[PDB]
Amino acid sequence: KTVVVTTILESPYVMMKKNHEMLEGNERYEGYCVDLAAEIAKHCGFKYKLTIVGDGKYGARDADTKIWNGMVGELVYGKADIAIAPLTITLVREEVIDFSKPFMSLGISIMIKKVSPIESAEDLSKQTEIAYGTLDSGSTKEFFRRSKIAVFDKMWTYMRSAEPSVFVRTTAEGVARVRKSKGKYAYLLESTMNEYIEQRKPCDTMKVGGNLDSKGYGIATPKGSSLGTPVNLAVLKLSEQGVLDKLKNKWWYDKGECGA
Amino acid sequence: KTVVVTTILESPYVMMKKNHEMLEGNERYEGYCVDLAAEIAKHCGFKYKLTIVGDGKYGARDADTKIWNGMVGELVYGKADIAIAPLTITLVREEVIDFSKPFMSLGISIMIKKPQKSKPLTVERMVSPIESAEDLSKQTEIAYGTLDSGSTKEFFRRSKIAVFDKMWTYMRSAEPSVFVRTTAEGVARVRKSKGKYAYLLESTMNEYIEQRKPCDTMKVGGNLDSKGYGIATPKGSSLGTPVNLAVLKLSEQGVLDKLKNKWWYDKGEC
Amino acid sequence: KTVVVTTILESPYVMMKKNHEMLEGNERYEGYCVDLAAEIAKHCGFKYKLTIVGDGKYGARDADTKIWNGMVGELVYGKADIAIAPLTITLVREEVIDFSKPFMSLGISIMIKKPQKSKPLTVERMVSPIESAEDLSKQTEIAYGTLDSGSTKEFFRRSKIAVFDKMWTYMRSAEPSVFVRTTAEGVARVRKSKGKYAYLLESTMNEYIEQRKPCDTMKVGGNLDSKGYGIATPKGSSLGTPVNLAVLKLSEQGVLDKLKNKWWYDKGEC
Amino acid sequence: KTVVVTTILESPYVMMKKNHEMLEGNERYEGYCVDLAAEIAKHCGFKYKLTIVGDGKYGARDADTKIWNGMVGELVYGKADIAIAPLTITLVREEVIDFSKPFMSLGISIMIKKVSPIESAEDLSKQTEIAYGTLDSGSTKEFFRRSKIAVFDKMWTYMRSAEPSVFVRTTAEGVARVRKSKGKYAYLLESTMNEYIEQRKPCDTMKVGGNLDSKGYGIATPKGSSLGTPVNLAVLKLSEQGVLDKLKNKWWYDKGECGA
Ligand SMILES: NS(=O)(=O)c1cc2c(cc1Cl)N[C@H]([C@H]1C[C@H]3C=C[C@@H]1C3)NS2(=O)=O
Ligand SMILES: NS(=O)(=O)c1cc2c(cc1Cl)N[C@H]([C@H]1C[C@H]3C=C[C@@H]1C3)NS2(=O)=O
Ligand SMILES: NS(=O)(=O)c1cc2c(cc1Cl)N[C@H]([C@H]1C[C@H]3C=C[C@@H]1C3)NS2(=O)=O
Ligand SMILES: NS(=O)(=O)c1cc2c(cc1Cl)N[C@H]([C@H]1C[C@H]3C=C[C@@H]1C3)NS2(=O)=O
Ligand SMILES: N[C@@H](CCC(=O)O)C(=O)O
Ligand SMILES: N[C@@H](CCC(=O)O)C(=O)O
Ligand SMILES: N[C@@H](CCC(=O)O)C(=O)O
Ligand SMILES: N[C@@H](CCC(=O)O)C(=O)O
Repeated sequence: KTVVVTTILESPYVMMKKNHEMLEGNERYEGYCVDLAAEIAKHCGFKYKLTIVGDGKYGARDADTKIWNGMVGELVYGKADIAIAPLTITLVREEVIDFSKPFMSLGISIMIKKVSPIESAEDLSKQTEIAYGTLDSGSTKEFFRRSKIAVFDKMWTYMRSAEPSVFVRTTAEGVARVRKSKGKYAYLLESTMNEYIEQRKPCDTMKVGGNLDSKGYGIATPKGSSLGTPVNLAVLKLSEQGVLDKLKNKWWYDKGECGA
Repeated sequence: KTVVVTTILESPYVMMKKNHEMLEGNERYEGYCVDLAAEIAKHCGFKYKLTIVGDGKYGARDADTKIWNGMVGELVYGKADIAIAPLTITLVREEVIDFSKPFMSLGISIMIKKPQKSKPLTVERMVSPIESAEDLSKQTEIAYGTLDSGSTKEFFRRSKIAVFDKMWTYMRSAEPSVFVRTTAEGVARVRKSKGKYAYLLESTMNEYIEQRKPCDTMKVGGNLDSKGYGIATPKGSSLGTPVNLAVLKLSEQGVLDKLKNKWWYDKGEC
Repeated sequence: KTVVVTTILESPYVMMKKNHEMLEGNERYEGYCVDLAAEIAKHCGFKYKLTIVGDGKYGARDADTKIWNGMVGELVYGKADIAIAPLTITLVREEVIDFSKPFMSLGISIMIKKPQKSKPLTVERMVSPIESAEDLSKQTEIAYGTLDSGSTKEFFRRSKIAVFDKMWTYMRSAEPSVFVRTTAEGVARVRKSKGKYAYLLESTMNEYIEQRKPCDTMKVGGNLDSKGYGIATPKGSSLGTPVNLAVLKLSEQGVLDKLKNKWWYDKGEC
Repeated sequence: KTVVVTTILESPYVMMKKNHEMLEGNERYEGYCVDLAAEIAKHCGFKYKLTIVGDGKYGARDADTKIWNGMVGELVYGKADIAIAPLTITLVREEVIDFSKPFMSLGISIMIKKVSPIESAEDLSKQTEIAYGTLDSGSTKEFFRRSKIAVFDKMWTYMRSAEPSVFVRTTAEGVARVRKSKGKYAYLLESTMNEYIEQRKPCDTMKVGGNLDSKGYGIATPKGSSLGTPVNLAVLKLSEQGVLDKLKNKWWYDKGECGA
């Protein structure tokens, strides 16, 4: 029996191969999530088929509709069996889907173009000269929306009352907006994506401040499924054996094309 | 019915209070873990009484008997209901007991005695003999050791990376014993061992000791791996889901961050 | 029964919101006074609707007709129940209407246009033409004025200190009118008047304007006196005691300084 | 009819002159509060008799007794008619006596022995090497006891669990303890007292940090007294005419016995 693996097109997690138009099947994708999925399948023993989620959204609940979109929606409704992707572990997701022990740690970073008049998030919040945005239907936007600290609440109040819309459709759009806004635009993305972007050509962006909090990426599976404990133990073995560290090193610092 | 919360005596998670000769109950102890238990009960209401393991061991397995001891040992054989203490999430433990999502992240580090200020324009710089685990593995002068019945001892026992394999091979036949029965014994052996002993321990404890008087020890290199701390619970329990959801609630609410900042860096001196 | 609250259009006390056209009710306005009224209602429960006085005057007793105008003017004749706005506690006002304890301290300052940086080793210095109120009184080049129907105009009218008496005597015979009908008119006269005009106004407004774009204005000297802002109430209304106790609660709970820090220094452009 | 005025032996508010053994009545006292009382009596038109409060207490409620002591207790129980003294306006006091509009602004300050390594209050809260205390039965200790902010609650928790007792009976004892503890002891006193102390021989103490809050000193009368509105209007007139400014200048800087 096949196993549908709903993923996202995120780099270096899943990529299009350099000659992917001559390849059909699982061979046409490469990345950290593909290698992770291969090791999960090898440890468990199931034949898997990588599929891309239909809408490039990780997943959230709509405004007064109670419908899950994206990969989480792909999982709740049974169209998907497992989600090996940069899926952030949260409360709202845990109430409807079950994660694994996180396989990669991360936080909320800040990305700007290359004196550093921003400093940490406090000085970022004090000044309205510089603009900043997040990814719609993500964990960072919902982190700010539900935040009860003063600084984060003021940040969220700014973000919702911004014209034109400051939220970006994809992280590629957000990075392009950081690059093309001559230092006026800032990005609140997950620190792992920030590092990968800051290590690649043309390498004109850099990360300031520490991460605002700390989270993890989990491997999702429908509630009550029989794939929960096996993938949990798979993640634990992969972390204890250094495989997860090795894959992050291969896909994050092995190439490392910039001067530093 | 009340539940028993098993906990180790380790700073700054749980330290016996100064005037604890006459306080009784949950008020005898203080630290990070007691605040975590307070917030856990605040999320979901339950009566809890703190307990400390008799052997004071974190948890591992006996050999040729296959017995769990320590905190995990008490949790396996029913004598505990929940272990709110810095218990590391591992493969062997996850099989027999359940874990919440980690409430704090960590990593194995190396502790050495802080070096002197090298005088030779008129600038003082830090000069250390160890900068990673590779050079600590190759050299045979500066000894090193771990905490008995911990997660790091098992980590080195079953690892396949060559440098960690050599480190374990050295540790297994070190006379006198390089292992320490407690965290404080290891740190004191570092302090008294005249810079001839390097201690392998979690980065949270290492940072905490580094930022407190007399602050003559420092953490070197980087973390050899990444792990976490969760609230354990025996297999087949009704507390697993409420505990995990409480962990997520506390993480998004930022209470864990405040607790760490106020028990690790806000009270630190020197 | 709901109470009506009289308030002036002043910054950062009550400013119409950016999208105030589509918003209606207490959501139209924002600033220090709005959330001060919010916390006042939270402490002692009542329903309130905000208003802005049609004359836009702070309140001063006219001659001949002996009629109060402005905020105090409408508060004398029962057109409001509580005035949450920067109303200055004076002698003439207190004998007619009641005040709470001051919720914010202030004092008369001088606003001048910020001079250009003096070129003269390679350091830039600031040389200002005014350093106190004495030199402002002596010279006859740099003109000065105040806000009509305010506490400052009365303060200079009623004072007996020799230097303040001279300042008032000069102000009364000033062609053209050195008096301004609003705070913004005075500050614009300062910014346009190319350093020939010095504005006398409260230090709270002066600091707030100094910290915003284009910050071409400077506050010189120290405070000429010391006064405060209280929540006014008509003489006889039972609201006076709850209002006073609410002021004390908010001050000791450290929220008045919080609102001041958030609306004055936190959003500091310059 | 005579008017009993309950004051407190505080400098420069009330002093015992220098040769008081040959003087009687109001003529054996000198200070800012004495001059203020003279101005009040002149404005209202009443003969007054200055009386030192029996115990050097400003006023508070006992622990689980609900009895007022000091000047506030002197007024509540009808033994006193008016209290011209450095009496801080608070919530608990306002519920039992009437305060006029404040006549002298002030706040909570820190004095230390003679750039400080602490300065602001957060640093003073972090470092436990250096001790600090307040005046018992005051408003500063009351301010810390009921404070709901994090830093001030931490300060109060430290202060109550201090051995030996860090609280002082008199501000004279507190200043002597700041001077005699070789820079190891800090003090939390009102800014006005701190300035008067720092402007006097031997000028060995200095004030650091900003004001923790801002308060005022009021003129107390018993609840429902006929002397409330007249003394209120007297304070307002005195402030509007510059008399309070002049008296503070006379008793705080006119002498100015220090090198600065
Ligand atoms: N260095 S890293 O970001 O690639 C990374 C991050 C993590 C790893 C392993 C690696 Cl290599 N394992 C942990 C897991 C291991 C056990 C303890 C926490 C979870 C369960 N999650 S993690 O702390 O998010
Ligand atoms: N800064 S810290 O060590 O107190 C800390 C550590 C961690 C936090 C949150 C904080 Cl504040 N969240 C994660 C949890 C939150 C959700 C995502 C990963 C797990 C489930 N565990 S963690 O990565 O171990
Ligand atoms: N920092 S500020 O100007 O917003 C400010 C100003 C003042 C505050 C409190 C604050 Cl936060 N409290 C006092 C009040 C408190 C008690 C003592 C004097 C009055 C009654 N009024 S005040 O001296 O005018
Ligand atoms: N400069 S000072 O401390 O001597 C000082 C302090 C103050 C003064 C007058 C002086 Cl001189 N008057 C005010 C009062 C006057 C009117 C406005 C606020 C109260 C009622 N109280 S105050 O703001 O606490
Ligand atoms: N991958 C994240 C969202 C991406 C982002 O926050 O930038 C998630 O699963 O929630
Ligand atoms: N925290 C570890 C113990 C520390 C160590 O072994 O270094 C555990 O859960 O076992
Ligand atoms: N607060 C002052 C207004 C400021 C001014 O008039 O200068 C008043 O009540 O009149
Ligand atoms: N004078 C203050 C107390 C003295 C002090 O706090 O230093 C009061 O009346 O509350």
